[PDB]
Amino acid sequence: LPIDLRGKRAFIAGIADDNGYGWAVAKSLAAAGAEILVGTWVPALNIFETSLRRGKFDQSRVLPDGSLMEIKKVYPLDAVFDNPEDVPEDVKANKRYAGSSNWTVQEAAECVRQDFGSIDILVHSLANGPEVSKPLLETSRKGYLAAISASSYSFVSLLSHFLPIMNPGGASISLTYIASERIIPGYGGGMSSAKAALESDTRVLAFEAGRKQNIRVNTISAGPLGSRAAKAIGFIDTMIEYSYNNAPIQKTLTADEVGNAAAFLVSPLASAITGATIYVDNGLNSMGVALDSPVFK
Amino acid sequence: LPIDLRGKRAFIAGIADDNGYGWAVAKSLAAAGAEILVGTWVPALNIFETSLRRGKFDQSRVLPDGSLMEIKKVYPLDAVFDNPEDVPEDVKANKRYAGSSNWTVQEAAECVRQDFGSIDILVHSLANGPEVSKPLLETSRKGYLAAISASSYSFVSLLSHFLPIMNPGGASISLTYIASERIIPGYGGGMSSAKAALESDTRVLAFEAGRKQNIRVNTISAGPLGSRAAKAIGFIDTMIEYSYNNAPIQKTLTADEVGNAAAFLVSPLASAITGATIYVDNGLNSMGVALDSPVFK
Amino acid sequence: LPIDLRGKRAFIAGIADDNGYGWAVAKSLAAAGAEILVGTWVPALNIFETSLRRGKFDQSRVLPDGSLMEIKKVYPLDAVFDNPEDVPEDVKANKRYAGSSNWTVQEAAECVRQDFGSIDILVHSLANGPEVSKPLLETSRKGYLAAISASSYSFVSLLSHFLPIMNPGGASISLTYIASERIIPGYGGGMSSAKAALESDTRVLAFEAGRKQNIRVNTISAGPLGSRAAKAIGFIDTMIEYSYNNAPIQKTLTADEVGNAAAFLVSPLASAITGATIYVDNGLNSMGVALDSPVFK
Amino acid sequence: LPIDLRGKRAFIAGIADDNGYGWAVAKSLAAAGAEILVGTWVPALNIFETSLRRGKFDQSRVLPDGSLMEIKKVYPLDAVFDNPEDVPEDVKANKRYAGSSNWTVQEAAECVRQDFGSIDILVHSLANGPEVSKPLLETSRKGYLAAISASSYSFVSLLSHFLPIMNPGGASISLTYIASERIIPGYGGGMSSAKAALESDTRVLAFEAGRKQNIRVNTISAGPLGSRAAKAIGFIDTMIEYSYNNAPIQKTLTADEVGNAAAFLVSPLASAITGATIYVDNGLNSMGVALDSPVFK
Ligand SMILES: NC(=O)c1ccc[n+]([C@@H]2O[C@H](COP(=O)([O-])OP(=O)(O)OC[C@H]3O[C@@H](n4cnc5c(N)ncnc54)[C@H](O)[C@@H]3O)[C@@H](O)[C@H]2O)c1
Ligand SMILES: NC(=O)c1ccc[n+]([C@@H]2O[C@H](COP(=O)([O-])OP(=O)(O)OC[C@H]3O[C@@H](n4cnc5c(N)ncnc54)[C@H](O)[C@@H]3O)[C@@H](O)[C@H]2O)c1
Ligand SMILES: NC(=O)c1ccc[n+]([C@@H]2O[C@H](COP(=O)([O-])OP(=O)(O)OC[C@H]3O[C@@H](n4cnc5c(N)ncnc54)[C@H](O)[C@@H]3O)[C@@H](O)[C@H]2O)c1
Ligand SMILES: NC(=O)c1ccc[n+]([C@@H]2O[C@H](COP(=O)([O-])OP(=O)(O)OC[C@H]3O[C@@H](n4cnc5c(N)ncnc54)[C@H](O)[C@@H]3O)[C@@H](O)[C@H]2O)c1
Repeated sequence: LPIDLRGKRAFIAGIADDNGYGWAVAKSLAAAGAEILVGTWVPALNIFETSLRRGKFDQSRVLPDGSLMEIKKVYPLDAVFDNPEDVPEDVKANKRYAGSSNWTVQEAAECVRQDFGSIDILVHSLANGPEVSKPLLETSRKGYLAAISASSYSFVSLLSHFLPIMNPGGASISLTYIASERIIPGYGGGMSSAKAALESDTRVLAFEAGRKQNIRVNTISAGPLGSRAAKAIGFIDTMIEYSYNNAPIQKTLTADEVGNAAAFLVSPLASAITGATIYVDNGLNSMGVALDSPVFK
Repeated sequence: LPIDLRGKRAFIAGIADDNGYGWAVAKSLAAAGAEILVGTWVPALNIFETSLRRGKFDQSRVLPDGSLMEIKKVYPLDAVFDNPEDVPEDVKANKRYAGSSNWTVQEAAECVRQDFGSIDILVHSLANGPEVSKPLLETSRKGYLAAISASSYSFVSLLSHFLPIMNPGGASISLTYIASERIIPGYGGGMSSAKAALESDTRVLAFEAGRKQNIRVNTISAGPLGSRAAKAIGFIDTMIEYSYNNAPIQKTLTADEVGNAAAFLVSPLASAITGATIYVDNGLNSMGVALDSPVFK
Repeated sequence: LPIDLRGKRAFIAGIADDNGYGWAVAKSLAAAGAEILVGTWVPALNIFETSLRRGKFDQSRVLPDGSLMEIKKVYPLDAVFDNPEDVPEDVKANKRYAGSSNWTVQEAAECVRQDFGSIDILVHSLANGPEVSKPLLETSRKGYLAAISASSYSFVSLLSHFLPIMNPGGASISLTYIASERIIPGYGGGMSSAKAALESDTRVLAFEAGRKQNIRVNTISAGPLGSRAAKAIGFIDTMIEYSYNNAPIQKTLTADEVGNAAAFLVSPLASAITGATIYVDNGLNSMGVALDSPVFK
Repeated sequence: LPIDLRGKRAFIAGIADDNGYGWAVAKSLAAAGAEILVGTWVPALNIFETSLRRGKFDQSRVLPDGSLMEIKKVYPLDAVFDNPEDVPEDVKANKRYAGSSNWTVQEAAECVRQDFGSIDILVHSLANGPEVSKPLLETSRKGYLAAISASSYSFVSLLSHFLPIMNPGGASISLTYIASERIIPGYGGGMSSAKAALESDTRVLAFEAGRKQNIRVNTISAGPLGSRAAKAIGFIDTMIEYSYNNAPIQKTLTADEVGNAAAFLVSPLASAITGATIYVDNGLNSMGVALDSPVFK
C-alpha cells in the first residue's frame, strides 16, 4: 500500500531553504516518486541555488531509501505579482528582480507549460506579513492587505493560472494555522485574517475546481515546526513549548510529519477528500484548557 | 426586563437607505432608547439626506411605540480611506467627494469626538465588492483586495479609531454571512473571503479590545433579508426562496429580527457574550441537506 | 424594547435550590413577566418547598423592580422515568418517592395540562452523572448510560411529552457545556458525551418541532457559575479561576448573565433563532491558548 | 513511501460480511501488511464463517497485488456486553449465543491477549439502533439508549479493555456520520445522538489514551457507501444520489476510499494526527446549499 506518485509532477511554491514546511513537503513527494519543480521567491533565489550547488542541503536531501532528492527545476517567483504590467518600476529596478525573469505568476505558469507541458500537484507554502508582530488594533491597512495578498490571494492566483495545465484527478494543498479559528495572541498583522481567508477559499475552490476540472483542494492546519529551544524566547519557540506541554500527545512536531500528511492528501488514495482542513498538530486544537495553567497544580 | 439603551450613544456605519440591515439595527437601537449617529457612504449622502428631509422614509421610521426614529446626526464616511493622505487626487476631485469633508475614518472619528465626546456602541454594516458576481477562479487580485478592504479591514479601522472614545462596557457588532464557512455558489469576488476574515477578526478584536478597554465584540451571521419574489431571479431572491423552503422553521427573515438580535447583543444584558458568531437565519445553517432536493420526493 | 413575556407560561425542569442556572433562568423569565411553573427532583422536593415557605430564598427572589418572584406551582419530577410502568419497585418504595405522586414525565405533563392547559416555554436545566469524577477510560457502561439518560434523553422526553400542550411560536432552552466539543479533563463519567448528544439533539429537534409546531429550540453553552474561591480546590472552583484568568474579557460569570440570555432566547424578539448553540462564557471558547501558561511570562 | 503495517496486528470490531466499512478497512490494512483479527457479532458468526469457508467472499478478498486477504482469526463478539455477569438469562439461552463463548468485551480481549499477546491497531466499525427509522420525537428511552450503548459506549469499552494490550505508538479508528453535527432527516432513533457522543469521546480518549499509553485516537466521518440505485428508495440509496448530485466533486464513494484513509490514519505516517474528525465524503460536508434545489435552475 504505497503512496504512489511515480509519473506525477509537482510544482511547489514557497521554497527558500531546507528549514520550512515547503522543503518538508517536497521531500515526502519526492520519496513517493514525484518529479519536483520549485518556485523560489526571487530575493532568495541566489542563495538558494548557490547553497544547493555547493552541497549545503545534502544532509537535508536524504530520503528514506538513502537516496538524495532531486529538484528537477527551480523557477523564480514572486506571488504578489500576477503579470508583468503589475510590477512597479520600483521593484523591477531592484538588483534582485533585475537579475532574473518570468517571475510573475502568469509568466512562471507559462514557463512550466512550455517546459513540461503539465503538472499534477500544486503545493502552496508561502506566507508573508510585514506587520506580523503588531496586534490587529495596531495593524495598518497596507500591512493588513499585504498579508492577505501574499498569504491568501497568492493561492487563488497560483491555482487559477496553473489549472489549465493540471491533469484531472490532480490536487493541491496549502498550509494553514489555527489562528484563523481561535485567538492566538502574537500572530498579528492580519496573518490570522489571511489564514481565515485561505481556509474559506479552500472550500470554495474545492467546489470550483472540483466541478471544473476534477481537482481536489485541501489545506493542512499545522502546529509549530521543530524541537524545543534551550530558552524559548520569540513566538515560534514559545508555541513549540506550549504545544509540547499541552497537546493530547506529548511530543514535538517534525517536518516529516507534515510532509507525509501532504503526500497522502495529494495522492490518489485520498480520492474522496476535498475542501478539507486537516489538523497536523498533535491534537492541540482539540484541547479545551491548558494543562500547564497554574490553577491546575 | 427591558433592553435598556437610554443614555447610550451609537455610531452606525453603513446606512444609505431604509432597505438594509443597517437601518434595521438603527431602528431597534432607537426603540431601546439609544441616541443615533449615522455614517453614510459619501456617494450616497445627498440622496439619503434629501429623502430623509422630504419625509420619504417616514413609514420606515416607525418604532413600536408609534413614535418616529430620530437620527441625531449624519456623518459622511468612506471606510476604505483611513486618513486624508490616503486619498487619491483621483477620488478627491470627484463631484461627490468634492461636495463634502471629514469623511476619512480618522476624520469622522475626530468629529464625533468633537461633537459628542463619546459613544457606547459601534455598528458595522458596510460591505462592498466590485467583482461579487465572479467565481473565485475569475476574481482579480485588485477585486479580491477591494472586497477585503471595504468589507473586513474597514471594521478593524473603525474600531481602532473609535476605541479611544468608547466608554468601557460598550460594544460593537458587525454583520456576516455563512459563505465564510460553507460553500455558497454565487457569493463571489472574494466576498466569502472577506466574511471569513471579518469573523476571525471578531474573535481577535474581542480579545484585544476586551482586555484593553472592556469592550465586547460580536458578529451576526444573518440570512437573506426580505419576502419572496414573484419570480426569483438574482442571487438574493433565490436565497430567500431557498431558505424559506429549507430552514428548520418555514418563514421569511425580517429586518426586525436582525435588528432585535443586535440590540440585545450590544446591551448590558449580554455582558457575558463576546467573540461570538450568532446565527440569525431561521436555523438554516444547521441543516445537513436541502429538503427540496428532488431526490427526496 | 422590552423582552416581554407577560401572558406567557414557563415550565422549568431542574430547580432544587436558588444556587443553579435553573433558578437564574426562572428569575429572568419572571422579571420579563412570565408565569412560573417548576419541576423539582422528587428527592429534593421537601427541603425545597420547606425553605421556600420559611422565606429562606427571599433574598434570592428579588427581581430588578424590587418585587419578589412568585413560583405559581412546584411539581415533583423525576426525569429519568417516562411513565409509571417504568418505575422499579425499588424506587417506588423509597420514602421520598413514596411521599409524592405524578412525578413521571408523562404524569407531570398531564398534570400541567389539567392545571393550566398550556405552556409557552420549556426550560431544561437538569443533569446528573453518577461517575462524573472518573475518566472515560474508567467509566462503566451503567454510569455512562445514566448520565446520558438523565442529562440528554430527559430533554427529548420532556419536549416530546410537553409539545402537544405548547402554543405555537413558543420555545425551549437547555444548558450545555464546552466539554462536548473540546477536551476538558475532569468533566468525566460520560457527562461530556451527554452534552454532545444534547447539542446534536437540539439541532434535530429544532427541525422536528419547528416544522411540526413552530417551536424554537436552542441551547446555551455556559461557563462556570460564581465568584472565585479563596482557595480553589475542586473542578468548578478551579474552572472559575481558569476562566477569569484566561477569558477575552476578565471577569466572573453571574447567574443573571445566563438567565438574561435565556430570557431573550425564549422571547419573540429571537424569532429567527433556532437549533443554535449560544456561548455565554465571557468568550473563553474562542481562545486558542491559556494566557497564564508559564511559557508566556 | 509506503504505508507500511508489516509486523503490526489489527483487531477489527464489526465485520459480518463483505459489504460494509469494516470489510473495507480490513482489506486496506491487509494490503498494507497488517495481520488481521476480526470481531464478529455473535448472531452473524455462523453465516459469516460459513461463507468464508465456501469461498463466497473470494472476489471481495482480492487485494491490489492480486493476492487474497487472510483473516488470521475470527472472534465472536457482542459489544453491548462488557462481562459475563452482564448477560441476561434471556440472551445467554438463545440458540446463537448458546453456540459460542467468550463473546463479552472482557472475554474477547482476554482471548486475544492469550492468543497473540498484543495488538497495534483497533478498528471500531459497529453501530446498531433499534429505532433508527423513527424521528427523535418518537424515539423511546430504551431505543435511544440502545443506540448509544451499541454505537458509542461500545467504543469506550473496547478501547478500555484492549488498551493494556496495545503497543505504544499504536492507534484506533472509528466511523462516524455528519448527522452528529448537522440535521439529516431520516437518521433517527438516537443514532445522530450516538454519533455525536462517539465524536466527542474520540477527542477525550485521544487525551486519555495519548497521555496514558501514547495511542492515537481518530474518527472518519464517511459519506454513503456504494453506487447509485436504479430507483433510489430508502435512506441510504437516497443519500447516495443526493451526494452524487451535490458534492463538490461529482462521484460516488467506494469502500476503498474509506479503507485507504483509515490505513493511512492508523499508520506511523500519521504520527501527528489525533482527536481528529476526518471527512471522507467527497467534500459534501463543506457545501452550504444543494445544487439540485429547484430554486436554482
Ligand atoms: N503557525 C503556523 O503553523 C504557520 C504560520 C504561518 C504560515 N505557516 C505556513 O508555513 C509555510 C511557510 O514556510 P515556513 O513557515 O516553514 O518558512 P518560511 O518563512 O520560509 O515560509 C514562507 C515562504 O514563502 C516565501 N515567500 C514569502 N513571500 C513571498 C512572495 N511574495 N512570493 C513568493 N514566495 C514568498 C518565502 O521565501 C518562504 O519560502 C507556508 O505554507 C505557510 O503558509 C504556518
Ligand atoms: N448574505 C448575507 O446575509 C450578506 C451578504 C453581504 C453583506 N451582508 C451585510 O449586510 C450589510 C449591508 O447592508 P445591506 O446588505 O442590507 O445593504 P447595502 O448594500 O446598502 O449594504 C452595504 C452598505 O455599505 C455601504 N458602503 C459600501 N461601500 C462603502 C464604503 N467604501 N464606505 C462606506 N460605506 C460603504 C453602502 O452605502 C451600504 O449602506 C452589511 O452589514 C453587510 O455586512 C450580509
Ligand atoms: N460546565 C458547565 O457549565 C455545566 C456542567 C454541567 C451541567 N450544566 C447545566 O447546569 C444545570 C444544572 O444546574 P446547576 O449545575 O446550576 O445545579 P444542579 O446540580 O442543581 O443542577 C442539576 C439539577 O438537575 C436536577 N436533577 C438531577 N437529577 C435529576 C433527575 N433524575 N430528575 C430531575 N431533576 C434532576 C437537580 O435536582 C438540579 O436541580 C443544567 O442545565 C445543566 O445542564 C453546566
Ligand atoms: N451515514 C453513515 O455514513 C453511517 C451511518 C451509520 C454507521 N456508519 C458506520 O458504518 C459502520 C457499520 O458498517 P456498515 O454500515 O457498512 O454495515 P453494517 O450494518 O453491517 O455495520 C454494523 C456492524 O456492526 C455489527 N454489530 C451490530 N450490533 C452489534 C453488537 N451489539 N455487537 C457487535 N457487533 C454489532 C454488525 O454485525 C455489522 O458488522 C460502522 O463503523 C458505523 O459506525 C456510517
